[PDB]
Amino acid sequence: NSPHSRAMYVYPPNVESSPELPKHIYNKLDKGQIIVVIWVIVSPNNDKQKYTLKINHDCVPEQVIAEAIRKKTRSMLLSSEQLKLCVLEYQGKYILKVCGCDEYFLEKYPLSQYKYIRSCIMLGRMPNLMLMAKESLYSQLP
Ligand SMILES: *[C@H](CS(C)(=O)=O)[C@@H](C)NC(=O)C1(F)CCN(S(=O)(=O)c2ccc(Br)cc2-c2ccccc2Cl)CC1
Repeated sequence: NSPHSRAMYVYPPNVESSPELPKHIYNKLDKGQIIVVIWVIVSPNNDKQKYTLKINHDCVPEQVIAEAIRKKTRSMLLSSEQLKLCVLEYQGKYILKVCGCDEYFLEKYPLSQYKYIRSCIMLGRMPNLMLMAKESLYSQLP
């Protein structure tokens, strides 16, 4: 069984039944966009890095990663194309986990469809996601 299938079995997304947001919830956002907080502990140093993005609620976990790249990288003054290219090279190496929990964003559903994210919006809290390598997760697998 592929590491993908094992992940998918073990860490199934906890989601709402449909991707449609009720207005009462959509209207808590700024123009449909959610403010989220991406944590990373990377490389050899394992320093606590932290980016705060503002993204459409309906983005897919990987598009969230993409904005994570854009944010970290903005001081490189890269061109659109130099950037998008790199984003295409990198996006797929990593996934999102809820900080401290064992809840993963392993599914191309919209972010606000995930129950964690929807709960945050309701409670008016910022989601705290954690960015990590696919290899990292495949290694942790029972
Ligand atoms: C393209 C690379 S380049 C030098 O122009 O060819 C630019 C747009 N991207 C990056 O520099 C980047 F995508 C490389 C990968 N990460 S990372 O900081 O090296 C990183 C390594 C390991 C983990 Br686990 C997580 C991350 C990471 C940290 C912070 C934000 C996003 C990520 Cl994926 C980011 C930058």
